[PDB]
Amino acid sequence: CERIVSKVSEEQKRRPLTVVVLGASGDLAKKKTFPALFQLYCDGLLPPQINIVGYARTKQDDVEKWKHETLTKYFSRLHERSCHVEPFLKHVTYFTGSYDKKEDFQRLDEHVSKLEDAFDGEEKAGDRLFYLALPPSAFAGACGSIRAGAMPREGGWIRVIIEKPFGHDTESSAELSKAIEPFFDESQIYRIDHYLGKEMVQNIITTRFANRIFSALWNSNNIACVQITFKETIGTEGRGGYFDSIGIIRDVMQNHLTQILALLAMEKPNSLDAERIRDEKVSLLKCIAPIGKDDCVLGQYTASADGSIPGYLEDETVPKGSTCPTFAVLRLHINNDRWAGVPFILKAGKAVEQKYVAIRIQFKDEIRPYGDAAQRNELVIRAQPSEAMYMKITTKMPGLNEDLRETHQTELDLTPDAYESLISDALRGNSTNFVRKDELDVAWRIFTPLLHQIDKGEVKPIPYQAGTRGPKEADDFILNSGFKFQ
Amino acid sequence: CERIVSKVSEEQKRRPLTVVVLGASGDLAKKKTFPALFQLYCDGLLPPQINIVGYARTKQDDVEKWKHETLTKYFSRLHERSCHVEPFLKHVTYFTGSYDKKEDFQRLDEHVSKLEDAFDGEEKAGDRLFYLALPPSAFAGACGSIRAGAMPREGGWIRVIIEKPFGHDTESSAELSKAIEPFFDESQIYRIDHYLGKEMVQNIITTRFANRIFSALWNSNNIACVQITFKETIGTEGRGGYFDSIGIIRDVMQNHLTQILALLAMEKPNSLDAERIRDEKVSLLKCIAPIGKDDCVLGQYTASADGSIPGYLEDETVPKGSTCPTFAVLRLHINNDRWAGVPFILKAGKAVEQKYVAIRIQFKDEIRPYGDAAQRNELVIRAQPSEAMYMKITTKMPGLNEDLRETHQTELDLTDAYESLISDALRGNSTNFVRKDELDVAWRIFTPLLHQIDKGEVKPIPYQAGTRGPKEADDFILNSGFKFQ
Ligand SMILES: [Cl-]
Ligand SMILES: [Cl-]
Repeated sequence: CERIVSKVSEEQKRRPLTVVVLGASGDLAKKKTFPALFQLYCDGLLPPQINIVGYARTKQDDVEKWKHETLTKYFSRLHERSCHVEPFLKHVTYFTGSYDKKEDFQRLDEHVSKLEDAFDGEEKAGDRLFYLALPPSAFAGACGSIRAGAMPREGGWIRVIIEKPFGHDTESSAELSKAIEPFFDESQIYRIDHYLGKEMVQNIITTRFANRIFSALWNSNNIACVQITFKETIGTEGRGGYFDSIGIIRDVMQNHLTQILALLAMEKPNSLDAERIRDEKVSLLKCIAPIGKDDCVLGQYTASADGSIPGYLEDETVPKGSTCPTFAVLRLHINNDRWAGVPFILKAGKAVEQKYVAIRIQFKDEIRPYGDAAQRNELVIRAQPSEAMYMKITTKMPGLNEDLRETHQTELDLTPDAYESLISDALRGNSTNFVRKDELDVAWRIFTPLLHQIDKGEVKPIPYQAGTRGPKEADDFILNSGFKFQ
Repeated sequence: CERIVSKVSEEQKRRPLTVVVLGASGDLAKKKTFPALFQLYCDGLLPPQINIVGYARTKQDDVEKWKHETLTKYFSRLHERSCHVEPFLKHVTYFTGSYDKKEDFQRLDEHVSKLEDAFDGEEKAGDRLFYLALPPSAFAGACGSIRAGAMPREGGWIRVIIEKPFGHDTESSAELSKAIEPFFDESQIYRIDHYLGKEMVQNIITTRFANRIFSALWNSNNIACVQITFKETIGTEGRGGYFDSIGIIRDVMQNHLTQILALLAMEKPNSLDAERIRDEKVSLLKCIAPIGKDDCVLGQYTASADGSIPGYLEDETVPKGSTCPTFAVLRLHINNDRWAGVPFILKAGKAVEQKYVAIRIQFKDEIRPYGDAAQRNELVIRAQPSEAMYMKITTKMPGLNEDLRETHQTELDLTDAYESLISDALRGNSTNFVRKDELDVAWRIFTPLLHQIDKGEVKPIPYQAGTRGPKEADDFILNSGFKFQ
């Protein structure tokens, strides 16, 4: 088994802690939220007497059976952590109610207050964290109800975790933020982009700013172009109607890839304080002009030739004549002194040749003295499927060589669920890996004018068979932007 | 068992080629030269009808026995390339004579002319390569005789390969070059520093100048200090009398490490032409002031106490009261815009804790925002025992951390010399050979200190065999600007 070596600091063990997972009956709560909380318990990252309340509309008389038949169904690491399932379920309580009625949360307040009073310690106020595993339409309703009937006692803080999507353009995203402003401020709101919980994404800051080697190289004097890529082999898999209202740009590019870009391209914060980091992300995103339709190439997958994967338009739930892109390559211009003139390419596509998420930074040629005998250096950071970071460089050919122009390309290779990382950050009050309100609005303004043009029909996707790389025009667009594919 | 594909060009197949190894009875000829020639034969880098003449004073009536007990003894890869040992020895001829008598070389010319006339081809003017595997006292005598009695016909080149040592200070080295100037010029002289034949040493130029990543970083704005290290576990091994007149500085630092230093620190050549590269080596070395006695720490190894490796002075061939250093750490100042203020440390030592040749480049701290949570990056290029190149960097601690300040140090790892040098000499490529001015500038860096050591103005510090060396050496390194990792 494993003895739980509590890694929680002593300051976090003094007051009651309550985690209320609204929508505990939902898919996300039981597939991602509770498994992350269970993993946090095993890692010793939960205070000794935390309270976890599962809030839901559906009532279950199986108070102790629902905890043991639906919750652990989607658990993991059961060949090494089975010893602690029951002690973790000891902390889990169930509470039924609506997500938008004020009195339902006054009942929760007294129910949680019952749990807060049972804590071992003088302080009974308790910290309260709300995880809104709810549809976006319920966010405003839940936030108002929590503020009106479930605020913590005098003392302990309150934090609300909300997840994507935050609207589908600038206006819709701003209206959701407008509705939440009366109830909580930015210091209490924790917006989740789960890519910010990934190990490789979090390592961008340390790679760039803890090392002189990367610090001195990370500008337009040495970098020729930057590409950030999201690739999936699967298609819509029958849920094309759900995807058709989103598209590949909203799904992964406006949020996931843009978050990576901000960490890749931002200036150095003076300290590692959370808000200094987020200031630099916002400051970077403000240097980016809105993407025009001349900086984009869209695609829509057809059949997989081998029939294995059907066409996107061959799905009945997809309205016919749909202009929804399943593929997109976008060119961004970062107007500041570090990145002026450097092409940034965001590439995302479903039903392509491989499953792949990576960053590719191309450095400029060292023109002399090697010329054609050298190639551009590259820094590659891969997140999926297997984490990796390596440098591609030019080295002398091993063995007896007749002249120094005999070279070859070589590599210098480097030798936890996102929600676990994000939830622990929220518990400790670290907002570094959460989307601030102004960051959200600036990010939306970059992509929204293009998204409106796509919906109006001003851009038509290019058909490509599932399993190929995508439209040929996409690769020609990348080469014409300044990339040298090798 | 394998066959032989001749990678030799058609241009190298037009004329006879003869390689005359003077001192074929010497240690170097049979331990390094002839094994390298055999490897060149197996790799197909020798022309089909080459002639190899073993010149020596010792007479051997059984020429075919000399080939099989003293020549092939130090051959290698004999479990897979033995298929061609006998066919290779067919190309080998033996010739006895002195190294300094003119008529002894007129006989060689007619003997070699006999081999040139037996060539398959209209052209009988042969190219001739002379390898002077001889003591330094014979260099001037041999070179004069070769010019006077063994020049090629007027259709084929001549090249002379000379070995270490080239003098023992600035004055002596310049007279040796002065004595050889009448007989041959620089395009015909190939001075061997065998470290220039190593793959990692040859890769320095390509690493630095083919890659934007290293090109943009390789200056004083980003580099805090540079160290070049030579370490050996063994001592003099009974041959201390021969070493006592050399010292560790003359043995490996003045030549091997300084060659590494020149390639590490030189400016970018305009082209990859041999002489442009050598121009930059000379141009760099002229920026280095002579090492003062304040920039050095010397050592002399004592008994290991481990029941082996006896002390240096416990050797009968070593004169008593010897001040000869078996250990040295030197600090060099490179006065130019790329390296001003950057400490360069040359470290060499016999009978130390490990066998090791490497380059360590320490970059400056990235002070903010990580501060103490980050360490200075390092670029390491290792030649011995195992070739390696890796970058030491600071990365976030894997797994759920409390803050970004939870970091750890990780690495980005990259995934015979006489053979290379002889092949270069055969093709006329002087890139990896020491030019005349390069030799003199290098001596001027070390000579004032060497005289002070010989005069007794510097005394080595005893250290146990198997340890790291004198403690003052490591404190000298810390005071120079190095942060131990
Ligand atoms: Cl690659
Ligand atoms: Cl190391």
